Amino acid sequence: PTRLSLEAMLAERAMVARQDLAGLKRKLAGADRVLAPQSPEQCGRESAQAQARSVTSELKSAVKEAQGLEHQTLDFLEQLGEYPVCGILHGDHPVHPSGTHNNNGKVSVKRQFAAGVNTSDALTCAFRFEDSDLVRETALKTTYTDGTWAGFVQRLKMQTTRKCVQEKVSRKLLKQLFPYDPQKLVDVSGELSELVLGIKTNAIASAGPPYWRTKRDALPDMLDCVLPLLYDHIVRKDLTTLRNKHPELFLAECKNKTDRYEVESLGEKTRPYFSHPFHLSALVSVLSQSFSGALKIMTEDSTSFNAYGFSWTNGGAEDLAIWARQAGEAGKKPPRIACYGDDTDIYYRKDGKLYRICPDFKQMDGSVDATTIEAVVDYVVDAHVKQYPTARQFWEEVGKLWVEMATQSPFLIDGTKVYRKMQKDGLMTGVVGTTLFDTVKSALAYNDWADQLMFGSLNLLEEKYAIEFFKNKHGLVIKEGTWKPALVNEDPGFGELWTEQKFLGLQLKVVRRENEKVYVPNLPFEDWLTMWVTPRSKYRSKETETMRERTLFDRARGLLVTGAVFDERARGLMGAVINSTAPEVVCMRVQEGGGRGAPPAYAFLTRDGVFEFPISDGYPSYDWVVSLYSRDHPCDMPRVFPEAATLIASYRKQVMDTRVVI
Amino acid sequence: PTRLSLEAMLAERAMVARQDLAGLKRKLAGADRVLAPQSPEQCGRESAQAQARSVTSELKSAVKEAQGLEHQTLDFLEQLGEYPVCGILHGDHPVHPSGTHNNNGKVSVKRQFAAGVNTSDALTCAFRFEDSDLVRETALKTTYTDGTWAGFVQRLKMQTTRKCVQEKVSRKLLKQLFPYDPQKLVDVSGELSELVLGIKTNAIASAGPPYWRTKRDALPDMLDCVLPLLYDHIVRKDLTTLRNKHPELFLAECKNKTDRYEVESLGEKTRPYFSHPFHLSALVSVLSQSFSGALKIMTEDSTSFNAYGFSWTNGGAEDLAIWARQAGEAGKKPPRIACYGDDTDIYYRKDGKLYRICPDFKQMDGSVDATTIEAVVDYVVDAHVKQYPTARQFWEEVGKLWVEMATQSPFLIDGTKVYRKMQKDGLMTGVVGTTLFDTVKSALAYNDWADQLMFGSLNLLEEKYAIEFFKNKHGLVIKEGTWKPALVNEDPGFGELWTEQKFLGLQLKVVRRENEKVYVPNLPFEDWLTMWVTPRSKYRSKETETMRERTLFDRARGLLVTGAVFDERARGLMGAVINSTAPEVVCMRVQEGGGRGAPPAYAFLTRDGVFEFPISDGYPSYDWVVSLYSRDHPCDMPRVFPEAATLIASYRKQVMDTRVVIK
Ligand SMILES: [Lu+3]
Ligand SMILES: [Lu+3]
Repeated sequence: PTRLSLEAMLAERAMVARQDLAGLKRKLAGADRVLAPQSPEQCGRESAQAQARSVTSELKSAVKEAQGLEHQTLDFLEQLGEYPVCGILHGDHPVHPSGTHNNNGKVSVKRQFAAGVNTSDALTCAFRFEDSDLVRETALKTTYTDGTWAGFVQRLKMQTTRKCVQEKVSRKLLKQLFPYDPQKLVDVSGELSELVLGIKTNAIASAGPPYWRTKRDALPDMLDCVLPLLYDHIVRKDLTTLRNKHPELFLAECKNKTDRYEVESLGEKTRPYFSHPFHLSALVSVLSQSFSGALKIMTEDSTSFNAYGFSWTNGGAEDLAIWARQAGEAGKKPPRIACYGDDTDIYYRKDGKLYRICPDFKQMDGSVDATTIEAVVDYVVDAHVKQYPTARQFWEEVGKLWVEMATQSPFLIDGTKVYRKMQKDGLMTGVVGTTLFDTVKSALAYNDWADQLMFGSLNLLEEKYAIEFFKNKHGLVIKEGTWKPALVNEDPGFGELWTEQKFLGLQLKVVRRENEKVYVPNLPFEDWLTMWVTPRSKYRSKETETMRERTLFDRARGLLVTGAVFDERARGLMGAVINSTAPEVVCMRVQEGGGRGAPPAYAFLTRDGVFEFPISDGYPSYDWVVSLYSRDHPCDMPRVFPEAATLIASYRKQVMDTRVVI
Repeated sequence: PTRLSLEAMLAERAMVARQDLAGLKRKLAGADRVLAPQSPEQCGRESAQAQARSVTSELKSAVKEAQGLEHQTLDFLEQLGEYPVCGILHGDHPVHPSGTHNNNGKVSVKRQFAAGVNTSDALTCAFRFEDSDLVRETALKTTYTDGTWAGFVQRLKMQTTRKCVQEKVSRKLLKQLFPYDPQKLVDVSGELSELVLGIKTNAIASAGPPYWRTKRDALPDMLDCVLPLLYDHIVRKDLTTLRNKHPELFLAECKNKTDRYEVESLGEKTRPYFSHPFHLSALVSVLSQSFSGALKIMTEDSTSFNAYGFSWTNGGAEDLAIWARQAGEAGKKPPRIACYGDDTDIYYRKDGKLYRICPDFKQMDGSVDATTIEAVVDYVVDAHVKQYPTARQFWEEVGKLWVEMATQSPFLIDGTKVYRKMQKDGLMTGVVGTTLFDTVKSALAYNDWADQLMFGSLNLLEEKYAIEFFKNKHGLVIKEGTWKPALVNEDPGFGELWTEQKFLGLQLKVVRRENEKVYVPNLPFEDWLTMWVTPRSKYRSKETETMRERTLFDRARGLLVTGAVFDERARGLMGAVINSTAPEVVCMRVQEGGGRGAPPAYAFLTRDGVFEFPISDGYPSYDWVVSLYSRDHPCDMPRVFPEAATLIASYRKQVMDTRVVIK
């Protein structure tokens, strides 16, 4: 009687079983568990939480004080009038949801500066498996918060009133610094709906005005209502009429970015970003995302300054080293320069010796000139149009909107007053293409820096003159103390570092796989600990104690994969967290990661950004994590409970050989 | 940002949308619907419902009375004692559940003859769109019931006490009549757990004793405890010890089969079958299923008598015709004989003209001799051992268990008394390989029938001498009136039939597609109508009104695919049901068919029985069904609501050309 195989029955049985924790607990009672390397227990649960709770209160006290500070006035921004709420309807309901973002018919919004900080669950784990003096110091240094009004306004002022230097950039120069594969460019000559449906974005992210919902809840309304309307006005050159009738259709929202902030500067620093209308962002994302997918990176073309698209896993970390060594003698041969937004990696040789530099830009978004922004939008639009000339007219018009969004969009801050930057200079952070805009601006400066080296200006290898140079000739602010070129260990031994410097937030280290060197990311334990005790997520009301224990497990796997596994103390910490996780929590059915578990928070592991754990009940072992960064990857992810898929099915392994003699 | 494409978001949005009937009805309020050809409404909703209940009540009354009849005694079966309940444990529970099949320590089981019949749902639809006199007359003829104590004991006695004729069969003849492909044989040389986990079965089916639960709920106990225990006593040749300590591990249960039955013969016909212990049936299923997966069929090898594995779709119906035409002159050239269980199709030529014969056996299981059973088991075991000799002894030991289960396997009927068939002859229906055993028995007989035609015995073409032949030489009972050779239409025109005869329960018919001929299955409206108004499912109170209405939709698609679409009246009745189905029910999310919808009941559409609909919200059109039975590229299944996927996600696509000139 055929229907469903026995193996399928067991599988179907297990899937049902791991949805019942209480039952899952009994099924894994005496199950052979594989413990991961962990740190020894330092104190009990009670003390660990009490100490962790004490730190959190002291952090809220600091945040509370800073948030009480008076903030500067917004008289540095052009003040437009008040915008009326969009009366557009999508059949039965209005595109602008009634009862939200409305003040007597005028569009409104309210900035959120909460006192709440973190969950402190991860902090309890730290106090439990590490020295307290070290844990408390690290925890009190940084915190996850909404920031402060004072820091928000001050930071907004800085990136909207800075004197910029217009760049001398041409298509010839951009084709040289940022080469791409025309064949990888998306066919923009196709129908618009298909193109837009192809762009990727965060479903939870705000749709901006006039939707005031998630991009998921507002997707339909913008797709067969707002988009069509926008399109018809674009082709008829009648954008101005649509702007006057529905001002909110082009309104942006200036927001304070909740993030990890230094506690001793919460009152003078809170990064602002701009959230544009879904239909505008999604439309340009057709070009922006198309172009990034065609862009060659530093390790694919040694003439390219582009690091935007670089990833560590799959030999990627080794690629950096192999490419970095191509650096020539300062003054005689060209250096190696990789640009990834505000982040940059510089290599040069002095007397044959390889040196590395990892400078920081002090809020370079306020240094991005309109000439560079507009020259990039042209480079992108011209690239597509040069490939599919049948649609030149339309996308050139889109480039105009793209430039407006990046520099001169009207936005709300707090309340009902609408604002706008006095000057076109300065990049409005958050706009589609922010990473590219920063990269090109950064690359053009360093490309100039390289040219000066050839004249023999080897004094530009020094912080003093470097800082002076980037400020006068490019208007970029190199943070003092970040220009410290270090001698590079070109052939690291087992366990040795490339340099103690960072790129994309990580160090380059060499480890032993099996008689072979593997290049992998690494960080000091203090840095791993800082990220751990400072999860980017505030206390949610309905997050049960179970889903909370699972978050520790998933965050622990993530950090290990990012490189925490290559540090002793950090490895042990995540190891202690994983081993202290209940069996039913390790083998439960999770939703994140397509059921395979939430992926690492780090965004530069794979170029497509998509990292997926093999199984949800597996722990990151040293041999498995190394295989992610090696060019081979001949390794499966080990299970915390070997022989668990059977136990969940209420049966156990048993070999019954049919070859036996009777 | 970048988490997932917008196209993906609409997909997720569409997924949750098809899980809310209220919202789903709302979105599909004024959507465009492609209506299937239907019969006009014959009478109102209340009137159709009134006539339906009245009929089902008659059928209940008929079944209730038939169940009150007295049945014969079980004196014809060997009288064994009582078996003790198996007190084997798994950890937190015993293999034999507490307070279930137990009577003061002794194994027990009660036979179920309830007076529940049908549901009246499909029948109400029939009265609504069809002739009252026809629907009434058709529905009153048969019902889906448990049967009766009388017909159950009668049919059991007949198949357990018939005088059989031992077949002269050898491995040589079996290779000649049943050729297979050694490469397609499962490597039973490596491990048992992996092999046993390879066999497929019904999860809702009883695991038998001592589990007394569904195979799904007893699987863990069977695999992790009982099976390993059985293995040890097999390798040590100590099965006689395990029998005398845990008799229930070898005990079977004789059950009455709930099914469609003729009402006027409820007291005479209720087919019995045997359900062996899970660990046994699964163990032998390894060899059985492996062999049928490697078996050649008539249309793949002319010398083969095998029809076990034949399917209709994908040119199957035309394959049968192309194979049948090869039949030679009776006496001179060999005929064309295909055997599938007790069902058999025969073709021969008399003065050039082709004739077809579709005879019926009377409970063939009672006629299956023990020698044929042994010969078949040895044939299957030898085939696997010839391929993988490194495990010969083990599976040969299994062949011993296989033969036992098919003949001398002890069993319970009702109460607590253990019975057994006194003779090794007669096949215990239900045993793994029942289809194969019947097929081989039928082939050995017809193969001999074929040889007699060569000896000049052309009188065996006549029913009078055919019946006498199968009886005297093979103990096979040909049901009188079923041996009636019909002149075959070798090249049927558009809309014409192969013959009015049935094979595998369907007729062979030729239909038109543009200009080419297509061979497809077919039945009279009366036969489609009988299957429709007689669903093989009893009334279940824990089944909502939405579930019932969805089932009408599914069964309507299933019959159309099976061939109801090629009958004008049947096509119209099924179309009426589909069109009368609520949009929220059509585009609803279903669980059956892996989310694609419940597959057709007919299990001879494809070789592996699995027919999967492309979509759950589509309807079987004439064009789509025909492409299923043809050999080339089945068309896309037409959606009931062509604008469905869009309207669900609250989306309406609008062409925006990027290649447009700007003002
Ligand atoms: Lu200390
Ligand atoms: Lu009439």
